[PDB]
Amino acid sequence: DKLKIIMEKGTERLKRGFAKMVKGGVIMDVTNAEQARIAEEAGAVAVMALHKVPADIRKAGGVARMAPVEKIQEIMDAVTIPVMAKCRIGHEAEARILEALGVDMIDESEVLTPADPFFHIYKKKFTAPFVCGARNLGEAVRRIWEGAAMIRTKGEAGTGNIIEAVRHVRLVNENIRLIQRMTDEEIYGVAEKFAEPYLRLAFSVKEISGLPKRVLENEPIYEGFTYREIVEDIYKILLEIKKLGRLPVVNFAAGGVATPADAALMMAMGMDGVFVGSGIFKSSNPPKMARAIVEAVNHWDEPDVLAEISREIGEPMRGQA
Amino acid sequence: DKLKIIMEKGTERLKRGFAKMVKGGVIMDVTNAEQARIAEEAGAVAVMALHKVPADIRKAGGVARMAPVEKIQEIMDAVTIPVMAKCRIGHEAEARILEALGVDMIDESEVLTPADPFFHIYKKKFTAPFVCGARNLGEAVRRIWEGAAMIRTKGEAGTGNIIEAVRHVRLVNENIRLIQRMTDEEIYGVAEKFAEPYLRLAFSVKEISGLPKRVLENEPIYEGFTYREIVEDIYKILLEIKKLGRLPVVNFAAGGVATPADAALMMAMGMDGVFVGSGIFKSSNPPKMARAIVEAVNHWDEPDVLAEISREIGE
Amino acid sequence: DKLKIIMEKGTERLKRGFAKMVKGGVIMDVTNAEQARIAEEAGAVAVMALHKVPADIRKAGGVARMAPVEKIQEIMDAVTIPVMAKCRIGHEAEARILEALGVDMIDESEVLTPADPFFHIYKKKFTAPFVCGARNLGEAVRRIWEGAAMIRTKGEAGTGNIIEAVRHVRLVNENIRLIQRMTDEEIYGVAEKFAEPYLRLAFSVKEISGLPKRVLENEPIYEGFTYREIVEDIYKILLEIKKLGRLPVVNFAAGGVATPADAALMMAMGMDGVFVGSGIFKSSNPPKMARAIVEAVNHWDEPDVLAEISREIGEPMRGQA
Amino acid sequence: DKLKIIMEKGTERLKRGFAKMVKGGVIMDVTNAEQARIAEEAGAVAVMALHKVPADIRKAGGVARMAPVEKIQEIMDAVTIPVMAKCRIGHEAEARILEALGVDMIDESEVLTPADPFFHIYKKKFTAPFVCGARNLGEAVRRIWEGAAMIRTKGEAGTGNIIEAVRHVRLVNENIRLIQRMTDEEIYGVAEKFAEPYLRLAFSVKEISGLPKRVLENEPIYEGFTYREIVEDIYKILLEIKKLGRLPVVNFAAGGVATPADAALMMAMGMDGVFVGSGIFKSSNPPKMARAIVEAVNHWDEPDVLAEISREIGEPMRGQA
Amino acid sequence: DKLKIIMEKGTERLKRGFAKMVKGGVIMDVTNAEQARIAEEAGAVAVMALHKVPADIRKAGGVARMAPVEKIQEIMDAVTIPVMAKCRIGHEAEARILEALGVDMIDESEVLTPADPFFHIYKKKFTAPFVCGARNLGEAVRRIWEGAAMIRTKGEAGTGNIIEAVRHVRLVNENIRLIQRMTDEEIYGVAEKFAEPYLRLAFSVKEISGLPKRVLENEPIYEGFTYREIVEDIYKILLEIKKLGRLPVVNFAAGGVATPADAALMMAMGMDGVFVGSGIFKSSNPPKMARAIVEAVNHWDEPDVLAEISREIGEPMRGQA
Amino acid sequence: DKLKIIMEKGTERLKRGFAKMVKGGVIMDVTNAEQARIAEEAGAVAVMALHKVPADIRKAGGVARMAPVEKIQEIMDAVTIPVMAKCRIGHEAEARILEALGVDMIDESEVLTPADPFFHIYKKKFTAPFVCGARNLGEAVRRIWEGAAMIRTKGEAGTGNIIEAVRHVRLVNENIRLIQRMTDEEIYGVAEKFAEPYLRLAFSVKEISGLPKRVLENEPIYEGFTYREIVEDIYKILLEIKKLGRLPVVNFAAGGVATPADAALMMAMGMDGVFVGSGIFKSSNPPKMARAIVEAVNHWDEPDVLAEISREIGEPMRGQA
Repeated sequence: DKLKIIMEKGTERLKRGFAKMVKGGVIMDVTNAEQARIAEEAGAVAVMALHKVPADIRKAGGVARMAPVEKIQEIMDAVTIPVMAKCRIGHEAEARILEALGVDMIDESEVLTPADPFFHIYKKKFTAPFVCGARNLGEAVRRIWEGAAMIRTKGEAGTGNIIEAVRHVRLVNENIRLIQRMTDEEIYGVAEKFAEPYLRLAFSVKEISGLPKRVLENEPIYEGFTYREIVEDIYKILLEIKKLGRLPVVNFAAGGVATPADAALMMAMGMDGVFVGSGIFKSSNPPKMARAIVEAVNHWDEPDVLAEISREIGEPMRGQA
Repeated sequence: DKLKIIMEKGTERLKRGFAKMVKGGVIMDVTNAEQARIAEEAGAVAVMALHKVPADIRKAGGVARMAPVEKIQEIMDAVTIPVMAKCRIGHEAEARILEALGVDMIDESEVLTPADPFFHIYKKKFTAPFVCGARNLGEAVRRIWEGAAMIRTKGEAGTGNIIEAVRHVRLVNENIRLIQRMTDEEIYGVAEKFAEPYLRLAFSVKEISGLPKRVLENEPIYEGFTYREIVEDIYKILLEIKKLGRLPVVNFAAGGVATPADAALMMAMGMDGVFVGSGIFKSSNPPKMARAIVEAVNHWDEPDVLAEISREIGE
Repeated sequence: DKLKIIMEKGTERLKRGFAKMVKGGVIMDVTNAEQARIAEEAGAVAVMALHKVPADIRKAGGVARMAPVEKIQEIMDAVTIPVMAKCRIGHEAEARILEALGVDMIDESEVLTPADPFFHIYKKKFTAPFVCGARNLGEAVRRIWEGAAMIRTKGEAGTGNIIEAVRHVRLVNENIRLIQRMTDEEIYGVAEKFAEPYLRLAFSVKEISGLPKRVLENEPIYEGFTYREIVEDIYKILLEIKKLGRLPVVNFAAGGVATPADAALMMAMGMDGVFVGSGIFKSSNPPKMARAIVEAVNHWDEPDVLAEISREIGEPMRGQA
Repeated sequence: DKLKIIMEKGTERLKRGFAKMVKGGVIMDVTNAEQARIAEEAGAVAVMALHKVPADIRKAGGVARMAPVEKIQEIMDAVTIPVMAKCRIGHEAEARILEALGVDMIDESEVLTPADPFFHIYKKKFTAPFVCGARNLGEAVRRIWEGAAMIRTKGEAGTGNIIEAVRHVRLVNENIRLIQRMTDEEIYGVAEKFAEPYLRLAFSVKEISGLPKRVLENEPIYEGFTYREIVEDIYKILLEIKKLGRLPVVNFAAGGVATPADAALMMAMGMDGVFVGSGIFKSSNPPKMARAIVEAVNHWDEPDVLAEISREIGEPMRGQA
Repeated sequence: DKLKIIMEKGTERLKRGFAKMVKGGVIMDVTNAEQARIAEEAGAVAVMALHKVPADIRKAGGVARMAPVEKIQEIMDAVTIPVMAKCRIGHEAEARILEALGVDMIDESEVLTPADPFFHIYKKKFTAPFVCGARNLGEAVRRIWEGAAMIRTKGEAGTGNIIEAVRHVRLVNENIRLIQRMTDEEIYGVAEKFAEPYLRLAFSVKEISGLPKRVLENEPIYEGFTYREIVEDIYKILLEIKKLGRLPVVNFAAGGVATPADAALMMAMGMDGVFVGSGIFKSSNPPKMARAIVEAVNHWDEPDVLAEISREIGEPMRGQA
Repeated sequence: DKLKIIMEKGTERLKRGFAKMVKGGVIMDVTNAEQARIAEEAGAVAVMALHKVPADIRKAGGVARMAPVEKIQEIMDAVTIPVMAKCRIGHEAEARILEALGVDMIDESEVLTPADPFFHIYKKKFTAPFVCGARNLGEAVRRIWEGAAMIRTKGEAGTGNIIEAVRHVRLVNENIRLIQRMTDEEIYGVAEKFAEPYLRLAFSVKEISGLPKRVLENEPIYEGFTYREIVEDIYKILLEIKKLGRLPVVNFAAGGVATPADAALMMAMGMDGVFVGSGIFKSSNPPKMARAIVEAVNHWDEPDVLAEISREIGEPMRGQA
């Protein structure tokens, strides 16, 4: 047909466009409307609604799910900047609920307890735009194909340690520079590999059925798509990245960003922005810490200014090695 | 002979028919007459009777058996809706007891402590209908062949984690779509695969006897059936499945269904209904939360409603 | 020889004969006279005398021996029904002390700390009848050849988990059906297999002496017999088993029976009778719980009766899963 | 020298002559003058002097040595029956001290902490006779060759469990019947196997020196004896055991004897007598346990007496593993 | 153009120059202003600034970051000797701040939680001089190609154990002695080796991309250079070393220096000076222990003085095993 | 050329002669003056100055270094017999302080925390005499070549277990006998082996450099010596050992001497004397136990006397097994 192409396109651009306006900023994690207020007052271009911090209980033996709906409502009310909420990997009901509730963006989040061990949410079917984590280029591209409108690093949550975030950024960038040194048929090789994870359910079922674990040409693997059809779509996304030299979506740093210096570092690595959660609340005057983070991002190239922002800002959390 | 077939078909259908009546509802685990009352008031379509929670017994590393008879009877005497009860895998006698006690459906359950390491109950012999667990299409078909009237997922009991139920639904569902893309010959092979588990006893014995672990053509392996005979029957079941594009019996989610959200998710994956556990009765307001689950199962296709259902304060 | 073949044929018919005298009922484990009294009031066709619970000594990290003669006395001087006692495996002196002490039958039991790493008591040289455990046909045939008058399943002692009992019955029963389907050439092979455990001591010695671990034609191995001579006898015990489709001796179920449903189950699997142990101690109501077991064995094919019998009882031993 | 062989042989006969004096009775471990008298009054043939019970030293992380001289002396001055004492394996100075103190026999004991990783004491040099433990014929023979006047099972010290003693008796006996079905040529091979452990120090030093671990035909390996020379002596001892059908020296069970039935059992296995240690003074009523065991050894082939002997003797030791 | 080229190849020579100032002296880790003084008065040629000890932070599993700008400031305000601060490996931003804050030298220290898992800071782009730790020659040459002005041993911090410093020193020196023995072609191959670590990211990314891990002649690996480009630069540095028989920059000992004797030992091994951190900390009489270590370095080839130097010094600082 | 090596043979022999002085004696580890005084009173021919009895700093997970100079001076002034002191292995600085301090002997000791991971102190350059431990002939001969004046067995420190001392005495002894049975050429091959450990640092550096681990005939490996030069010197000491029938230096026993009999054992093995430390002071009654060890070394061959000496001597340290 001639539509559904200029329609699906227009719908994709719309979503990606939303994410654009949070560029150059800091998205802060808040647990109560009190916090949501400090955050807006500090310069957060957005907030991330939480009840308990997913990083401990579950990670003191629990299951971390969607935040309670009323607790989210309360946060959307208290502030005028956009508000986000997390859902569990693959949990379509949670996501829809978060979307009927009218959140601005949904985080399909590895920090919550995953709910489908095979498949992420097919985000292209939603109206709310999604942000998703990636540890490397393959992850970023899979999430994007699925419909992700924004990408952040997975990093290392709850630890306040920047290392993992840096690894992910580098893994993604080096994989882009590699794609650019590549021929079109080489790039299609990468697309095949990047599409292997979608096979996981088909292969398990083959083994349960006593058949050999190999790809079959016409067999739907995910949401009606054949393996080849996924490769092809990923390929196109890979050429688009070859041309742009970065992800075709807004791309943030997340996980372990604990100080103005940490924040400046990701910007220096070419990130569009920064998520921070634990880092801030804690310390003896966090409103200043929150503000520091905000300022480090605006002035990430000016050392003399970062040194000023840093002067007396509180006490950054005890992390985890 | 030919009247035998007609019988097997009619009894099957009578049993499967009972399960259809709970289709589309929430079955709740209860530990007393008070709780079974809360459930019936909330809209549960049936309740599962227990005394102590098996998940609890086995975290403390106990043996988990069928609940005490007098206790099952207290729950039956509290409610008008169907009452279910659990027995240990292979525990023929626990199951004959529950049937004679007059429970509506028996759950041959893997959270109780298995009683048979080789074989499940031959459900076909019972007049009471059974529900069994399945982790994959292979288990489900084995249970159906043994005479299960109803299948649920095994999931992960007592965690609140939905992940393991989702895995099993995805494992069964994909396996069915696979079946539908197959020739009748190729399916016979899957059948050959799904009957393999019935050989564990014969093979153990052959090892104990210094013999090699091989199938024999006329060696009766289970309840009089030889391996080839079970493969034949299973094959027929696989063929019925190909036509239907789903299991031929009511099929429910169970194991970790802890939120209206979770309940909706399973219904969106084609499950006929949801089992929920004692979890509901810990927490501020057990009725209401029970009503939230029941309503989630009634409105799983409309997020606006689920969102209001979720929004309950608790006070 | 002439009068020789008749001697033990008639000697064994005579011992096995005693067993036939309890087939069809329950045998309870009693640690005193007040419990042996309670037990007879429930119908127990016999009792097993205990000082302490082997299971409990074992869980304690200790050595479990035959009971104090005085404790055995206080039991045989409390009831009219037959009395049995456990001896450690291989402990010929413990068994003599029990035979001399009068007791009706000795249980050579693996719940007690084993006293011989290689051989069991050659029971044929005794006057008292013996019951031995078996976990599969090979074990039962071996015990019977040694002269056991009665065979029981080993099950899993002290757990209250009937599953091990079930396993041992199915292993024995299926092994018998396999036998019924074999040619004599073939059963001889099973015989060869079944006699191998007797070679353990000879093989350990060959190893200590710098020699190859192999069988020789005239090496007496146990109580006089060669490997070959054991093969032939066991082989004959096999053929006998083929003709009956069961064991040539009474065959009970022990280990794990914690409820009347459990007892019912074992009868329905073709067990001559049932052993139960101290599950009745902490019952919490022992006189009651003990009657239930007895009725259940009596009306095992009657689900409506089993339902009533199960009506009420204490909390019947938590078990170990 | 012909004459030197006759000192060897004649001195040796005299030593064995002392061991024959304790044949048929019970030797008790004692820790003080009070237990010494209890042991003697109960009917011991000898006592064995130790400080702490070792292995109690070894339950603790401890080093177990020869008992203090004042203690051994307190015991010799408390009884008329022979007093024995332990030294650490290879501890030649300890054994000389014991000899100088007046003990009638020295037990080079595995239950103390060994003081030599390669060699035992060359006991022929001594005037006091030694007793040594053995786990198998290989060991018994080696200890005999080195000059043991007496051999006991090693069993399993301070557990109360008889199984390890029963293991070692059966290993030694079965190995003896093995010799007897063998040719002098075959037996020679077993002697070579039985002398390999004297090579332990030589091979280690080879490896440290960079040379292959091989035997050299005139290399002196222990007390001036060469490997070959030792194989010869061991080989003659084996021929001797072939003819005798037992060890050429007095042979006692030891390790885990905890009850009169244990004692009866060992005698029924053709042992000469019994050491008993923990079994008596770790029980609740030591004086009574002690006489019962003594009477058990004397009437081991009379079950009716063993039964009366076993009536009311107190609670045995726990014990272990 | 040619002026920037010029003044740039000369700022390297310049930074190395700076390090010469601290030669023959002691550098001390300080945590507050008080301590800074004690250490200038004691004779430190320089102090190292922390708020807390990284060791303590990591023995307790937290995240060791840059010190607070306050604490660094106060310290800089308390002394006239050159002041140093540590930053996390790879933390471009933490360094730029320190430089932009006035610090005389930056330590890219492995005792702070690393920030980049692939690459160290490109120190040549910096104005401030950097010190870096080395375990062996390849590591030293790598930190030198990246622009380090001075090198120290990594040793082992927070342990008071000098043996790791000594190993690193020996590994370096022996490697240099080995360079001095090679033809230029062999030194090239070493250089090929010394550059491999730069391929970590490229290799990780190729694996994620599904491609064989191989080197590609024209692909930039680090800060624009290809592998081949790095190999050549590292080869030139080995060549300058083959001629100096030494490292082309100042070279100190660090980690595990705890007593005058240790300080002296490091000077005896050819080092330019010592870092000390924990040593002085918590020492009975801080000033005394401080001067003692300094005097030790000044008079390290004069044992008679060392002796009187240690005479009644308040210490000895316990450290892990 | 060889007008230069005679000053050497001169100072070396002068050194060895000093150890000749403490022969036939007991050296006792002491930790203060009172203890030192006891040691001299009991008849020690020397004390070893210690600040923390063997393995205590080990047992507290610490770093064990040279003792405080002020505590060594205390001891030197409290006795008249030679005072020895310990230094860390390879810690030249610690040694030069000890020499400069006037101590009579330096024990480069494996019970202190080693300071060099590759090399021991090159003792020839010292004027003060050194004692070194050894586990086997190889280790002895290395320590000797490096200039040890006396050797001690290492055994195991602070365990009270004599067994490790015996292992070492016997490994050296047997190795010496094997030498004496060897053709001069064979001996050369042993000297090649004993030289290998000096390749350790070289091979390390090669592996880091990408080079194959090989020996190159001209490379200075340790203190200017090539590998082959080392092999040559050790060959020479071997041949001396072939003539002497023992070590060219005084050779003591150490590690695990806890009782008078232990001490007598080591003398009966050929040892010259005994280091004791823990044995005496980790003992209920030191001074009496002190006199007993001494008396025991003076009468190691008189059993009647060892017995009296052993009377009422107190309880020895418990030990570790």
